[PDB]
Amino acid sequence: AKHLFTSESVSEGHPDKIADQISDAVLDAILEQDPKARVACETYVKTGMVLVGGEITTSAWVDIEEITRNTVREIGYVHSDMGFDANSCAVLSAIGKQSPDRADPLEQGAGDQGLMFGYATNETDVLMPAPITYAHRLVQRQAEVRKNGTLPWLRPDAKSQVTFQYDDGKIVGIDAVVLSTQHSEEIDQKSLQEAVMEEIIKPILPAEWLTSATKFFINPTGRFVIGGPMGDCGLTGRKIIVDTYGGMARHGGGAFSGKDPSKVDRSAAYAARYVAKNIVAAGLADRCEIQVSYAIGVAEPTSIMVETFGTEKVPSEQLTLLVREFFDLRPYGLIQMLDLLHPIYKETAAYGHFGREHFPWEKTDKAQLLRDAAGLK
Amino acid sequence: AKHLFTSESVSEGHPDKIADQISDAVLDAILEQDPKARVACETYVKTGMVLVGGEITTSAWVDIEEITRNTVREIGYVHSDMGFDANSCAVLSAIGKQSPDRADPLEQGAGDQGLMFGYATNETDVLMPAPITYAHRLVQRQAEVRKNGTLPWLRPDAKSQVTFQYDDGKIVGIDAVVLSTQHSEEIDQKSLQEAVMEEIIKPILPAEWLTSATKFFINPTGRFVIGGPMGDCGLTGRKIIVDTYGGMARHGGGAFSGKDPSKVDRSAAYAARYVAKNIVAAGLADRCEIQVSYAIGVAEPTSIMVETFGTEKVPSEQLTLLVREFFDLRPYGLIQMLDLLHPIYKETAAYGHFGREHFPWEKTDKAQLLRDAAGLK
Ligand SMILES: Nc1ncnc2c1ncn2[C@@H]1O[C@H](COP(=O)(O)OP(=O)(O)O)[C@@H](O)[C@H]1O
Ligand SMILES: Nc1ncnc2c1ncn2[C@@H]1O[C@H](COP(=O)(O)OP(=O)(O)O)[C@@H](O)[C@H]1O
Ligand SMILES: [K+]
Ligand SMILES: [K+]
Ligand SMILES: [K+]
Ligand SMILES: [Mg+2]
Ligand SMILES: [Mg+2]
Ligand SMILES: [Mg+2]
Ligand SMILES: [Mg+2]
Repeated sequence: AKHLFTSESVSEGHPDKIADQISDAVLDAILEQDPKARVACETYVKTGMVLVGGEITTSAWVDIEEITRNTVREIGYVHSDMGFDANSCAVLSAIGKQSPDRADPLEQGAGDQGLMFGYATNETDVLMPAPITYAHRLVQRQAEVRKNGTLPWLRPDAKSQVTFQYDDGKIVGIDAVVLSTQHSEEIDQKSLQEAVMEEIIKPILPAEWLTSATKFFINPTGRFVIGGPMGDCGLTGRKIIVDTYGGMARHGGGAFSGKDPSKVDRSAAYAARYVAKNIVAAGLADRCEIQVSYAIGVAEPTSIMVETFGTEKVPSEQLTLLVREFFDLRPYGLIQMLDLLHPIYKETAAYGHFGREHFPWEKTDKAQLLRDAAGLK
Repeated sequence: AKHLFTSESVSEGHPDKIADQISDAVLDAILEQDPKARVACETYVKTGMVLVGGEITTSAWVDIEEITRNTVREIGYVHSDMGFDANSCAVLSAIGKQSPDRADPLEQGAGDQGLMFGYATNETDVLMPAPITYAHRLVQRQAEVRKNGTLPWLRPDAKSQVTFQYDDGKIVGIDAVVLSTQHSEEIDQKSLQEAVMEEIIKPILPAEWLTSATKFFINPTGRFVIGGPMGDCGLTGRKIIVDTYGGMARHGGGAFSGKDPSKVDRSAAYAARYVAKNIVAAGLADRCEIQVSYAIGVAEPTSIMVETFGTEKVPSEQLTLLVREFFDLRPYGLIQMLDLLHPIYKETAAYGHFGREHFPWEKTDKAQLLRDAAGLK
């Protein structure tokens, strides 16, 4: 049935994502010195200031003010005219530090309750949904041409959104595409939209998908000149959907950034992506969404649910059998299954946690073994 | 097919929700003096402090420090031993104020891009999903018996989670229920769990749903004595799922609290709940989820999608016909359709935005007219 679906993405330097990137940059910094560190680092940004606020239990010593300024500088906010300068903004920390003091470590219970969901679909190369994939790819391309000299009047803040017409389950094409970019006072609006259309949109959206009818809204109100934290406000854990799957699949509440791996909110979600992506790569289903939940102090998950939406190649009884076998979903088990105690997290914080094959949760190593046990074919 | 699903909720006084309630309390206060005010008030709480941070364009004058302290006092954090005192904590504001300066007001375009989803299901009295409904009802009952003298050793912070076994689409019963409550040093753990079980859980969970097998985890690690902001950290827009539908249905990124009605993130989502709830009350479907999206500076929605999951009583072509007719979904139209410019928002910020019939988006006034035009029956 023809039906349209939308997903947005934002760039590095959109204020919410700045806050994510700072949080995960502090996480990485601590993890580099102490991979067993427990962190929950929440960050807030507003026109003058970055507040980095936290509970951290670690041996490590790390410089919050330095880490912050460097993250704001790579994003590019380095002069008042943009909205925000990494070298003169205020950095404020309010992190509580604690230093450290079951027979099988794997049987350690979950710290905090909750629900996590994970998804895969055979509709892109990366086994991710088409909308959120291209949506991210628009903003990423913007950052690229910004940062490579090509289109250097572009400034950091940018939002993208793409709407896709599907008829059933086939992506038929792109109905509308919207893109808004901060830019210097230097460039005119009409020349801006020539360049966005040539350099950003045309190299990313598949041409077969683009029609005579495709409604493109480039800088629709726009003269987007100041942006980033200037006059807006970013907090970690607000681009929760963008981070995930653009609203194709579901979500339990939870944020990833600034949480070390002991946090099921993060690591359970990462593991869920991995179990689903492996299922689809083995051809056990076309589209798979999984809910796993935990209760505080219990180590086995309180629930698993697989929704293969009528797209199975083996009945869900057998499917849920293999899920709960090939994958250790005890909190410390999934930390092991995916080898998470490593500074790999700042890269996660812009452009989507999933869909980028070089992440431990994006590997399809278990594809065949799943294929086998699920009645080989 | 038997399959389990989970949803969590938290109380007023869980730190994220404190921050929500403060944001919406400032919204209400401004709206009482100036209903056309534009606000985006983001709040952060950590052990000593509340940072209320914002952009506000209004004539009104309102006292942030007073509003804050009063909200923290009704929640109950009024002494250091709890974790946090409303009368001695630090309140810090960083709100930018601006005072004010198409032929049809209704045709005014959307301010910001985005996607919103809304849901209804005939599975509860309130046309909301069973899990998130009971989950909320657990925490609400906790707050009630806390606040009515009955169980007065209870302190503010509490989390609940209920997992439901469904066989297909029938809620069969409650597999597990978990509940964790802050409490005074005064009460013992075992007597605590007698009382939680008698007074909170037993009057809320339907007994027919409770089995010999129902795994109840009351205070599982627990001696939860300090809580609220003490040693944790709350930010508005983190209980995004709880707010909604406990992960039964989808979400675009977006937070509600501290956003005045011009924000589609909020009002479009509210309107979507209303269009779906009306569809289901008219018996046009059993379960209905709707995605509506907007692009900045356009007034008609860029997409509408209805997923009636094989539960229609009329084909989705006709359904999407009636949706886009009976409901004005232009930003100013939905503000009108639901009469939103009123201080009604602090009540929204704990216990769920939906499912509570006395909200303008919970009315089923359009039920019959939808029934009619969708081929009367
Ligand atoms: N001292 C600490 N060190 C590291 N992480 C912590 C510490 N205190 C809090 N956290 C954890 O980090 C997580 C981030 O908070 P959050 O997910 O917001 O809780 P909730 O999901 O209930 O809102 C918490 O679940 C909490 O267990
Ligand atoms: N001065 C202002 N007055 C009121 N609301 C504002 C003002 N500045 C920002 N806001 C609005 O409040 C909304 C809340 O921010 P947010 O939803 O986080 O943007 P995004 O969805 O891109 O993250 C913004 O979409 C923005 O349009
Ligand atoms: K969020
Ligand atoms: K965090
Ligand atoms: K807000
Ligand atoms: Mg935001
Ligand atoms: Mg969480
Ligand atoms: Mg939180
Ligand atoms: Mg938004």
